[PDB]
Amino acid sequence: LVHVASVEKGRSYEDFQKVYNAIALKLREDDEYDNYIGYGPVLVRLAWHISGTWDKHDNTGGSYGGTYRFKKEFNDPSNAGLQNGFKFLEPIHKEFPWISSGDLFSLGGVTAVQEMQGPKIPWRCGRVDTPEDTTPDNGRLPDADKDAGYVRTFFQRLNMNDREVVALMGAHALGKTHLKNSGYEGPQGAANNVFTNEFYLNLLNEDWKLEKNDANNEQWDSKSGYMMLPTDYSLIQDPKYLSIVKEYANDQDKFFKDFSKAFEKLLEDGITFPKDAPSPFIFKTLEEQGL
Ligand code: HEM
Repeated sequence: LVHVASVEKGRSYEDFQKVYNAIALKLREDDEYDNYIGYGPVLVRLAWHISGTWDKHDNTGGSYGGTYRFKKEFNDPSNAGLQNGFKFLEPIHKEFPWISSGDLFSLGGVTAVQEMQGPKIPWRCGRVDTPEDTTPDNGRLPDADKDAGYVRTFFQRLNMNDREVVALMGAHALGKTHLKNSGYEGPQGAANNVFTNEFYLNLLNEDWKLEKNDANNEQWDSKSGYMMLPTDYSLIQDPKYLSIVKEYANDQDKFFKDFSKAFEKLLEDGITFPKDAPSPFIFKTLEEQGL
């Protein structure tokens, strides 16, 4: 399988910046969502879920085809709750119907991060919508009641090493779990929607307690009212993971750089970029545009 990146016919940077601006502006305006968390987190999660279905073995899945748009994918239990981000993007797509889905879902995650004050993530256009049959089967996304071994092994399928895994996980500082979606609940609330290295600090700083929740699942709850998934917690049980966690807890800049690189990578997995392809774009935030 070869997925070659094909620039939307006749569009340039400026055309892309506009879609970005539209998402951003809508993010600003719809701030009531999930009790004032906003849609940032869910968009980030959505961009990670359309991309984490990738299989470096056979090159199937990944962000390329925008297959989330189909029933199979769309109704994937691990995707429970992502429909809200989809609905959020829907009108934007309507406004800019020439953008591919894969491009849209992915751009939302980028805009979200940048608008939530995270680092700039270079982004590449060119994803192409594939047919319904290219939709990966369910079961490709990671479970949360596991440990480091599982995690390590899991991410390998996506070509991510240890530093990449830890950098990517710091996105867990955003939003929250919802009992109805995944069977986990918390923070005890409420929540975060600024991008920072907070995830690491919490993990190292709190006094976590293992407890079962209303869905009959275990989770690590802290006195401060926070929570961590077992898989989250696992980054401190593993010696290799732990030193990286510590590193990020100490240097937000380090964390931002690595996150940036890993995120782009995650979103570009499985795609082939012709030589003639335009470089990746770095979009300006609203604020940088004075909007
Ligand atoms: C071991 C790997 C992972 C597991 C098992 C995990 C699983 C989870 C779970 C169970 C949810 C909460 C869903 C809900 O109830 O709405 C969550 C939330 C979230 N995921 Fe992850 N995830 C992992 C990795 C990722 C990564 C790498 C990213 C992106 C960089 C990420 C981004 C987020 C965001 C931002 C939220 C909060 C969403 C919201 O507030 O609705 N997660 N993840």
